[PDB]
Amino acid sequence: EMSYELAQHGRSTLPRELAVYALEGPFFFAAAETFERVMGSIQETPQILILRLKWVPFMDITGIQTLEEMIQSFHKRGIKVLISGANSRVSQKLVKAGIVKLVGEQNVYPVFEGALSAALTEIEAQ
Amino acid sequence: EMSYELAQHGRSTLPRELAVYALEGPFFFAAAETFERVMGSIQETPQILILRLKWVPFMDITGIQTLEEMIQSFHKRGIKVLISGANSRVSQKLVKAGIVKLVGEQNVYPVFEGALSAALTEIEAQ
Amino acid sequence: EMSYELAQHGRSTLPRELAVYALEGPFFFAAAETFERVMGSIQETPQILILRLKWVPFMDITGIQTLEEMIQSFHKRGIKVLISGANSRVSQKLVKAGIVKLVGEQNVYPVFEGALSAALTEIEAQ
Amino acid sequence: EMSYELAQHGRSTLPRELAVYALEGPFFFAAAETFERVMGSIQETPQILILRLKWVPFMDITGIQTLEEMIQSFHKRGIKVLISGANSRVSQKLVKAGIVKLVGEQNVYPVFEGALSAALTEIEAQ
Amino acid sequence: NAEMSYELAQHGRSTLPRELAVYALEGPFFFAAAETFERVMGSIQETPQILILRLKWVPFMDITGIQTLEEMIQSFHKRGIKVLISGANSRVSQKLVKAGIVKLVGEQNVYPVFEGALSAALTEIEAQ
Amino acid sequence: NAEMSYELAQHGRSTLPRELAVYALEGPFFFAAAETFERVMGSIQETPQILILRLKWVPFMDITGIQTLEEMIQSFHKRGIKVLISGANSRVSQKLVKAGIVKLVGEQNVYPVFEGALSAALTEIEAQ
Amino acid sequence: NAEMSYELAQHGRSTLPRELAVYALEGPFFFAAAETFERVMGSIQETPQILILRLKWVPFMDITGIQTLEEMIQSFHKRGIKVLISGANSRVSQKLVKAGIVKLVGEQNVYPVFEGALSAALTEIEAQ
Amino acid sequence: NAEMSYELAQHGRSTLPRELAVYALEGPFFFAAAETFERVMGSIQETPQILILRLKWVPFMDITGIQTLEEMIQSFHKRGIKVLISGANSRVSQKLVKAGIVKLVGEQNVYPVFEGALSAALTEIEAQ
Repeated sequence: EMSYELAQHGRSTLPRELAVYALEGPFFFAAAETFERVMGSIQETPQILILRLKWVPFMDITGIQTLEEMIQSFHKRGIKVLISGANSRVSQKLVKAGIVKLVGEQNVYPVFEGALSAALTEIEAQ
Repeated sequence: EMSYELAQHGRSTLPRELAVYALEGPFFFAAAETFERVMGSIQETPQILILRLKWVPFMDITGIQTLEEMIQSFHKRGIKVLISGANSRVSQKLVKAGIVKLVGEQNVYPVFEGALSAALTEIEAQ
Repeated sequence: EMSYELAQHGRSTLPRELAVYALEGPFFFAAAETFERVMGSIQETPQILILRLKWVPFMDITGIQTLEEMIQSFHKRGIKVLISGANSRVSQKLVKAGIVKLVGEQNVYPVFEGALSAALTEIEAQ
Repeated sequence: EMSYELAQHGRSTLPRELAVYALEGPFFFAAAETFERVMGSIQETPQILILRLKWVPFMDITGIQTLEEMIQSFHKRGIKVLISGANSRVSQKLVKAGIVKLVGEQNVYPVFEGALSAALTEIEAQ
Repeated sequence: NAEMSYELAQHGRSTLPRELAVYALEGPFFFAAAETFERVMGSIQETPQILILRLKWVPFMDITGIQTLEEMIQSFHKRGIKVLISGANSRVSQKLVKAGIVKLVGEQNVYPVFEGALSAALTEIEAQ
Repeated sequence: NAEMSYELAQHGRSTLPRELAVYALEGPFFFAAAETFERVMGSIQETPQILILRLKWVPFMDITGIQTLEEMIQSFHKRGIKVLISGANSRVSQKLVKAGIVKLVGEQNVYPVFEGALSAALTEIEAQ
Repeated sequence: NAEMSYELAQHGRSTLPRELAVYALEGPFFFAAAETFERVMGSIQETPQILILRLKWVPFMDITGIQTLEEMIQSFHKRGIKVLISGANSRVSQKLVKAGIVKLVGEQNVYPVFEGALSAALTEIEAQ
Repeated sequence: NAEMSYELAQHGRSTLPRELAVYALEGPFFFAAAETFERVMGSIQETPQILILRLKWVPFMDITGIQTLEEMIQSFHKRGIKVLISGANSRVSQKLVKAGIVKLVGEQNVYPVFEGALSAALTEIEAQ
């Protein structure tokens, strides 16, 4: 939960440097497309984006290439991307596809709370 | 509830001058984009729009800049915008981001019924 | 139910001449926009379209002008449009807005089954 | 279930050659449009796509022509398309519309598990 | 229920008549619900002439659900309640036949669709 | 419940006062829920002065639900609890009148909308 | 349940055979449901040869759920019912082992996935 | 529950330890659920050392829910179970104080958020 981790860091709201986005379900294409557009369209971008993968039951090559394109459009704007919540099958697929390599193994988290904690800590050390 | 407040004002339907829109969830981007397009596209615009924020659990800088852009496109068409239902965290974020300043502190309401009552009253005083 | 009325007419499937579309919820804008595009884009169009309004809790001037535009794009392709399921408040708004006049009072039905029955009968008398 | 069939084939994840897409509900137009765009936009395409029709209660001529266009855009990229889960009414409509002819009668499956099994087997025989 | 709304209007009504009751089994594990409704039907002073049992939300039935349903219908029959069944899916439809449920209520009282059952019930009540 | 939130604030409160309780019948087969709440109301040491029964989620009522509701309200009245009804749809509203439920609670205690009932309850409690 | 549909067809059936029953624990607080099903199984005249307990919707288990589940399975075993378990998540799977539930039903009767359990049950019933 | 997953891992566990149980009141009309869980807790041979009652899904409480909750906690205390409360919303939080529930469980045992309660419970169990 966002509430608990924010409070452990003396916060009530998400800091400006941090954004969170959840992949809709297995067919996150429409929603991913729009968010990519928003990210490329807004004046100011966050330092860190957490992509929540909890609601993704599986991924085929269409999801993989979509997510790959999505992360690259974030990186090119200086956004560090963290991944959280992939089930055990999607976790395997992300390694297999080179997505873990793409974000960095140290940026993939089994659970959202781990990613949020690490994001808040990185932001504070600054 | 819309029914109760309409009836307190001797009404069964929303008056032509009043529109209501609810932000989808935390990722209201797609839906906000379409409504912005509709608002800019229709011949006649309402005098007052109430944006319901009840279903928004948090907002990052991407939501903030989206909502900011959205409200500005409404203002430029002469639409007065009211905000309702922000939870206690989103309420803080809206102040922090300058969105409360943008709509006017007197146009932000803890609960939908307060905003609807005040909208119906403003419309009637005319 | 579609099953019961189809069977009363000796049918198992919707006849080619008949289409059915349901307005998403109060903010049917995105979905209405896409269906308008589909209707204008496909080679063959149905003779009769039933628009189901059951899931529409209220309508403001933005919904009204959207729905108005939508119905006009259908009429210009020779599509007869029926409306069904409007609650008692939306029913009033549709009269008020001139939408009942636009489709014809005889084409508005309190309940989906009435509209479907009348559509199947009109199609058969041919 | 995907888990059981994958395991019967000695697998934990969907093979790269196989994609799965589910038609949203009766008004799958928006989502079908986006996926068509994705399929035509990505560098690498799967060998086999399974379209799940379980959540489609009925289809009119608008859905039919949409789905027809969708499948043709897949075929032109060398994608073999399987259909699964059509209820007994939609099953009839698909024959009636020439969609079963279009994908091949041997590529239509009453239930998702049948389609997935047959897809995994075809992929392995290679 | 708009299906109910339409059939009522066809028969000149806006409300369910006193003689008719409608009950839905929800999900395959309707046991707790069946039990309470059986209790109410035995407990209330005034019983309906016809009960419609909607089975649309029952995806399968094993022997436990079958005996539960049998017992439930038996309780209604002993109070003089005529029971109609509607909306069994294709496989539950076959189970109902094989297990003697259709026999118990009568072939003429089993309806593929709720609206057929409600239409037939409203017609029977008017003729009485 | 933001409807509750707004009415409480109008009356200077943030919480429901001790004298007021709210209960919702959920779905047309509220029997099991009715039964347990009847039990609690008989079992607890301290009863509220006013109970609001929200009927918004009740799409129709047959004779079984009516007698269930009658019995439930009778149990509350014998403990001195004043019962308000709110949110009956258009057809349930007519049933309530025809079956003697409105008679049982009083015409002045039936409210088309929850917020009217809650407003009236908060006002009555303040005057006491 | 299409998973059920597919396995039935593989075995030449369209309906669940009389010898097989399926029950799902829904959510971590399955106690009230467990209780009623235990009651039905003790109450019905004819019991199935095999029961599958689906645990897919059970996200965690504490000692209260464990003893509830133990007791439930014990009631089924005394009526001669062979119990299969399917779909425990990764952590509930470890709990089941640690608490003696797997011991109670047998290792060979615990299935990662419902379809494996149903396949195995249909095969065992055919061999009998 | 990923919140549970994360806290367990922080403490080196994958499963809830035997000493800890978690129960959630779902919706404002938790009476039937409260009743059954009270029954189970009295019925099982082995009780947990700590129970967390999650109140996140409870939007308001009237006097009936309060006395129901009081009674429930009293039953747990007499079996030696330490009770923690978590997730009361802002108004339920004030009700709990005003009605003597916080007094009943102890101020130090009431947690704004489930994760704080679970962290504190896992720490207390380790120290024992």
